[PDB]
Amino acid sequence: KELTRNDVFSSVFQNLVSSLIVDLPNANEIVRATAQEALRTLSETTQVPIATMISPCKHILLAPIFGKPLRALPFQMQIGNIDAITFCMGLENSFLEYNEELNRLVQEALALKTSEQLVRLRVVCIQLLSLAITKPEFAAAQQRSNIRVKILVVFFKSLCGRSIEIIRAAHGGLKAVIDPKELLQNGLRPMLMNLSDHKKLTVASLEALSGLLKLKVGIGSKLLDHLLAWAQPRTLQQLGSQDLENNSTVQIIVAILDVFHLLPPTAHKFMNDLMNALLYLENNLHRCQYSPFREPLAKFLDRFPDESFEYFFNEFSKREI
Repeated sequence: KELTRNDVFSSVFQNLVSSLIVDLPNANEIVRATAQEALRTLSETTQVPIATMISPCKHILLAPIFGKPLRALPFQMQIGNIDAITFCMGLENSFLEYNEELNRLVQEALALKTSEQLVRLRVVCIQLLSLAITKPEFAAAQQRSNIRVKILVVFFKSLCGRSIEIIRAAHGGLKAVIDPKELLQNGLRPMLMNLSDHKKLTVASLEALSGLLKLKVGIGSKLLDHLLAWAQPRTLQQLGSQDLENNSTVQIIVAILDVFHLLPPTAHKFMNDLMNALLYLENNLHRCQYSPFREPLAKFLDRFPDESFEYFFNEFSKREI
């Protein structure tokens, strides 16, 4: 608590800071998190910035952080190194331009239970790229290298992927970088082609569609057509006794209803038809009190409350609605 000055911060305190820094890129996640938290609390208890404390002895981390390419290093050490990149860059100022080599390295690594480790590496890569392009200090440096368009197209390609977690990571990165129309249309063209397919849309596809629409009203009608195609023939009659919590078709159609939460802000064309379809699903499913389909409609009604309110008010006479 009583440490006062940088010269006092030197010698043994500098040794402690060096120990924390060398322990930062360690493979073990718990060790890395503990080191980060300890560094933050040690900096705050001495009333000096973290970057000021770590700048004098940054070379001990510098020696293995960039000299050894990630490809040669083992996978866990790669995760530790990239997390160290993210944490060190997350401070005020350091590594003005020399991390762009690792930027190309991570781009080429991303372009192509070990599967869980690969997923973790990919999501950390998404986070690293989003943070790197977010801060204007490195954007000003990278403007002439035209890397930002590469970052955007790689983010779009990842958002075209199948794993839901990397979809969420890419959506978060895109949200961060919002605060390119031709590139956006080019990237959404495969999404439009995928949405054109009927009865061939997975839950990850619907989640990606929702993420893209979070950024064209006929898409809603097409989703209604897919809903109807999934809905009539045999599903409701079979699911009368079968549980609805863990049937794949049920999750798919729940996603179909859910992606109607973030439709364009204008008044929805077939809201009447949407709720008639909901009544269809509820009645021929032979369920009266509760149905899982209600909560996808809850937020949809909340976002557009007025017209729904009157449309149910004029239907007050009948009990079912």
